[PDB]
Amino acid sequence: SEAVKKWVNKIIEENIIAVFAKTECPYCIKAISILKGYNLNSHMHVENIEKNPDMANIQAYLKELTGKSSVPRIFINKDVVGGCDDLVKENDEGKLKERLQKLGLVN
Repeated sequence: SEAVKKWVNKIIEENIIAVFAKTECPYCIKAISILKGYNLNSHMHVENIEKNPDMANIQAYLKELTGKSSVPRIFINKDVVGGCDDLVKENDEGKLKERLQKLGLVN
């Protein structure tokens, strides 16, 4: 489905912070909360891929793009961050704040 790919791509391109998630997902919630802690809301979009008829195609494409089909899947300016553990590593090690500084999202 070129349509599935185009829809996912549009989500990743039109939003600097893009998070694919699902219903009742503790690590989705944690990742999203961490990102909102940097006051990124205005440039963040969260898509619930579970409430979607094409979840399997979406997940397969996210795997093609990032290496894993699990949620959360996190992109920042089209760059793959990965999952919540990846985000936590970047945050703890200073990489996340660096990313956001380069994009003018934090001072």
